Amino acid sequence: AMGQSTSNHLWLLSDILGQGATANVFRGRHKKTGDLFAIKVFNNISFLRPVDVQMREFEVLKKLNHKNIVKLFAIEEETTTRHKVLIMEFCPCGSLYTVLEEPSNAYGLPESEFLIVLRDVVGGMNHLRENGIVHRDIKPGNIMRVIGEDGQSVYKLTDFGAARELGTEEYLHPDMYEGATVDLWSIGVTFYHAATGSLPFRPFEGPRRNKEVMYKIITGKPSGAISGVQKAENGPIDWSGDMPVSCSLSRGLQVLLTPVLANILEADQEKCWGFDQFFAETSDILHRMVIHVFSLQQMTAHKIYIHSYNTATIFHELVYKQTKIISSNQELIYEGRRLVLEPGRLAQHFPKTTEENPIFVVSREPLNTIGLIYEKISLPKVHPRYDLDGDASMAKAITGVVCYACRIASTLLLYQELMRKGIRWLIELIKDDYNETVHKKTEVVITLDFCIRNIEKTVKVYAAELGEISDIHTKLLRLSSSQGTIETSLQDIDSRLSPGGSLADAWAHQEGTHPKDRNVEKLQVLLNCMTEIYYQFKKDKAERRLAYNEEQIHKFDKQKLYYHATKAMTHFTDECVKKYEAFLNKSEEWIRKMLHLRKQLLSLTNQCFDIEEEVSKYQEYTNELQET
Amino acid sequence: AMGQSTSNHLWLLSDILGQGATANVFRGRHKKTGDLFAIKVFNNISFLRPVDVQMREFEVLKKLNHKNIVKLFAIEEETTTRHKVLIMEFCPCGSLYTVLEEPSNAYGLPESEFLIVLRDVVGGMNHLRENGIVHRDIKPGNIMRVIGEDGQSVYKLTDFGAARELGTEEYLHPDMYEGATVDLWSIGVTFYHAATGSLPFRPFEGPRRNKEVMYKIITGKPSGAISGVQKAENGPIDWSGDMPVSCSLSRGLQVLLTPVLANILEADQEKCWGFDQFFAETSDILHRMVIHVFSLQQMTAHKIYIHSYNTATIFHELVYKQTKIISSNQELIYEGRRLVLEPGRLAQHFPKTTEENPIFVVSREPLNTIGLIYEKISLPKVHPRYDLDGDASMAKAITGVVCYACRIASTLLLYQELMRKGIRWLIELIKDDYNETVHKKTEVVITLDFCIRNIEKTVKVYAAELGEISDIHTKLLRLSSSQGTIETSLQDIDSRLSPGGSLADAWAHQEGTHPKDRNVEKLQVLLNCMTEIYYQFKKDKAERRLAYNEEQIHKFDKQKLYYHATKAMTHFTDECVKKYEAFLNKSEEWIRKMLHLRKQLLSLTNQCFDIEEEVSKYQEYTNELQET
Ligand SMILES: O=C(NCC1=CC1)c1ccc2[nH]c(Nc3cc(CN4CCN(C(=O)CC(F)(F)F)CC4)ccn3)nc2c1
Ligand SMILES: O=C(NCC1=CC1)c1ccc2[nH]c(Nc3cc(CN4CCN(C(=O)CC(F)(F)F)CC4)ccn3)nc2c1
Repeated sequence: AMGQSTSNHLWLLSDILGQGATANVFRGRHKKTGDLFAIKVFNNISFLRPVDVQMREFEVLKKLNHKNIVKLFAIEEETTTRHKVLIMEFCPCGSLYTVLEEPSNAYGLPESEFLIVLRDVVGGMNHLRENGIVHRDIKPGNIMRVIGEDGQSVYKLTDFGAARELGTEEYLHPDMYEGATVDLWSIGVTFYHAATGSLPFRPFEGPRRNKEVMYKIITGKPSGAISGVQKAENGPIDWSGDMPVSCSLSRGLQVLLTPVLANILEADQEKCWGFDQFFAETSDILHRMVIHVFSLQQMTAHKIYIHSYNTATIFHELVYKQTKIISSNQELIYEGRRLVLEPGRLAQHFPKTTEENPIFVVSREPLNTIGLIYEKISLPKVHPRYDLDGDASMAKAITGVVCYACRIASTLLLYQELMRKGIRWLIELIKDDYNETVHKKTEVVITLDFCIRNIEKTVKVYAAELGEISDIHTKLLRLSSSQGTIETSLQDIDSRLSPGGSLADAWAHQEGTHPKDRNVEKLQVLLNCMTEIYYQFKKDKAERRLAYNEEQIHKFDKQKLYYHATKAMTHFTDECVKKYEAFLNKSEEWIRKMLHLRKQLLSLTNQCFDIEEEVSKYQEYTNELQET
Repeated sequence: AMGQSTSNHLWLLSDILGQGATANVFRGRHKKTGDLFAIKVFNNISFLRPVDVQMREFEVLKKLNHKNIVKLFAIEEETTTRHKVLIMEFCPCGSLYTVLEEPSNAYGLPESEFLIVLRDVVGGMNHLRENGIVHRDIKPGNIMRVIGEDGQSVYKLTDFGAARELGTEEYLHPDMYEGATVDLWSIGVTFYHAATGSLPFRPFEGPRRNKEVMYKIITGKPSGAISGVQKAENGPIDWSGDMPVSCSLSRGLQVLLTPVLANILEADQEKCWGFDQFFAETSDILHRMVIHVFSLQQMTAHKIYIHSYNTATIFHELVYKQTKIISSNQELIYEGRRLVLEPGRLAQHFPKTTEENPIFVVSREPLNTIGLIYEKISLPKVHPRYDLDGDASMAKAITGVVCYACRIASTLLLYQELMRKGIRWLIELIKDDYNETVHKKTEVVITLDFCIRNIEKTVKVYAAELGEISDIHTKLLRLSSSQGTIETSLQDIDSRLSPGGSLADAWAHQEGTHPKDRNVEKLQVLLNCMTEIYYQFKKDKAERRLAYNEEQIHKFDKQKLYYHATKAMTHFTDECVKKYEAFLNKSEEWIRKMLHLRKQLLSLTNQCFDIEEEVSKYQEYTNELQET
């Protein structure tokens, strides 16, 4: 139907993307080439119209080019309305706000995707700072996303510099709600929003006429608390200076992210960081590499963030901070074999590690099995009301919960599959410790056999001599007798290491769940049914009203949305969770029996060294008698 | 707009799925529940209308229920036209024909997906045979697909039994073109179509008035050839009794599939199988499990199909058929350690193996490095004609080629990453062979030291005796001297096994490509751009004509379709292929240097056994002298 146009570009008023106060962004094309661009047709531009100041201004933003900033190609004039149009690069993937709309990110972005957001935001914001222009309005809605040539997302900035001639209410600064601190505030609110999937400070009702509580929360700013939420109407505020349990981020990352957000979120410029302090600590986090470590003792996977130039001493220290294992007790296993790490080895030369192929950690000291620690979340109540707005928010909520449960279910299967490997390697690795003890026993056996034979031969060939021989003959029997006790007790350990020897890993190949069950795929099917319904309810909300036929379809599917969710949740707790807790219960059992056998094998091996020094004082005794 | 209806169901004439001769399939809903169903409204049903025969007939097909057969729920009558309507289950995923439309399957379905098709088709066709009804018209267009609760596809049959009151031209039987053999013919044409992505017998022009050549090809039926294609107009026919190189299937599967298709594709019922012979051999293939084996010698991955009750002897034989390695020369490695397999061990108890974590095979005998063998396919010419039909076929073709190149590029990266592991394990596994040779040397050293000491002591304490001692003293030096040669030559092997010792795997961590390069992700980006354009050209073909604006957009994108393809192909050959061939060239080098060191370590170890029997004839000689 009706559609605006320009000398070089044209678009339809239907194709609408963003609706701002001063302008509107449409999907447009170039009349000649046909490439897609973003058209910013300015609305209500008369009482200003500074064709002198804005001329050089937009020419300055024109040549401004960066990978983390939306490029402004040209400033043209509309054909009819003569409105000045900005031609920008079209960002096919929407904004960060669109990503947070996704239920998969209802409880926070994936850790990898979160690192992309943090890096691009800092790089773009730092590029704007070097030019002096201040933003203050940074929000996931004005942070666009594109797909780079390598497939990884790339985030860019755009809606800035409009405060010359003229923050979002949830991203406003306490003193600015009614200095460069106003910048970092919205940034921290944004970063918390990408990690948690929710806003830092939330009243019970929300941002409305009852948002009076909010201003008290923001002005409260207690200590280095990063969030504060009241769970009841006009009730107390639940404060916390740490991340929620539902956060999809790894524990190692939260330790580094918590201080950053705590120092940039407060009204006082006294303790608040500057752009240099912020850029210093943030870029420090980005430069670090990833170390994947699975602690068999606790059945917990860990991601330790270390710089590439650091040594293995700082590595053991950070591992202690997360696993609570003494640096001298941390023992590493990789690809079926143990790996010895020098205290001064750089992180650049570490082996290749992934979350599905990490470095296992075994400890001499007993440690409790913790397992995965996640937030148990149930389904919300589904009201029969036809409210399109309510059915849309209810769709995002109920689907995000199932996304989390499926995310946890995917993590539970990983822990079990990693456990089965870490055990299969350990039993074969401790078996190698048994193979070397046999070698050290044969050294004492060969030493025993020949040394005693010479002294038992010396009596057959060639009061005084008899007294010496007897004392020696007894001593040789003191050790050969204990040599027979160890010889048979090791066959008992070998009987334990043998299949069916009460230490086998057969239990682990039975109790838990396996990728053969396809429990994660089963949950993803129902989750797709719900996700399709969610994006459909968004489409019905945009229309504000539906026809009669569309009205009852919306109600039928809304009833199937509940049935899909319950069917998955039941399959999640009655199959995945229960079979995991049974695999974790029998996991403690085998740990006790393994550490017990490892303590026995230790002593029996050290006893071979205890008798190794005793046979060196006798083989060199009579055989080395002195005479002219 | 206009839309038919029924007592219990209603649908729009816009929502159309399949267009047949006797009926039309629409997307319909149930008036009460709102669940989706397939509506088969019969067109032109007057000169027949057997409400006596079809009544009991459709009631028989009603109760007919199977997992591999489209369920017929009810037979109702249209409101206005009074046409008899069939209510069937809606299959959301289309037909097998729709899957083959996808460029990813232009050269054949994935191996896993192919096994699903074969199993479901046989199960459904066997269920129809047990009821006596014959099909003859089996085609990927009448084989629907659904997604099961576990996420895996499920294929079902439908368009059968319509030959009572009344084969596709490309699926027709030679004698039926102008017995139960007419069945298996279309089945074989279907199975070849799913593996290759193309039809078995193809004239140059195609199925037209020049299809006269086709009938000569079908009636030719030379031997057990499964395909025959002329590459030039009215030219000779290129016959082949094997699968094409572009086939995505594994070599082990082709060996089993080739005889099946060859015996069911011929006009003669003399050599053609029956439904029992077909069901016997097919079900035999489905019952077998998968054994993933990566031969480091040839740098080739293999999938050996074996029944679970078979022994490791049949396993070595099949491995010999693919890798050409003698059963006694096949040596297995798994998870960093070698694994010894008893000749009678069942396949049920084999370790867990995947294509990304297989069982490596090393051989004593030298073998050439073959690498991946794939079909080099270039891009086709893009004509400037506006033909919507031509732009659609050209889109499927050019995108399928890039899908193949990206598939190969994904396989090349796997081979390299598997190679790096298989080498890192081997160097540490042969290092263990060096650790046990040190142990066997210390056994001869301890034997040497004490045995010679007793004879060098016997001369200090206690013509005839001197003659014996001297001959013994020399003999002890004959072995201790060679014991010094081996001792130092092993340190040279240890110098080779040490980092930088000319045998290190540092070259492999440099020459080839890595997942860090994200070369597969780079190709997938451009491949999505092309796939989106392809499905758009399908949409433009369905309209038969486009508006002026849609007309030039179709031409702009058609020009970008070529630029995307060339950009990927250049990045495929100039980055992925070249860096792979360089990794394969230096792969031969390290193989020669590894097998050379393995031959040295062998002899030096056997020499310790050669001197182990020499020191047993001397330590028991003088020390065991006889006297009263
Ligand atoms: O505000 C901006 N600058 C202000 C400044 C001072 C500087 C700005 C600038 C650049 C942008 N690039 C975009 N891309 C975008 C893309 C989508 C996704 N979407 C794209 C294609 N789809 C359609 O077209 C649908 C229809 F209806 F059109 F057919 C479907 C999905 C959604 C929202 N945005 N938004 C931008 C906003
Ligand atoms: O011939 C049959 N029986 C003959 C017999 C004697 C017995 C038969 C029987 C059952 C079937 N189930 C289907 N499903 C189906 C589904 C699609 C995919 N598709 C579905 C939903 N989409 C639309 O609806 C588009 C629109 F336009 F509708 F909005 C979009 C994509 C395409 C084709 N088919 N086909 C069937 C055919």
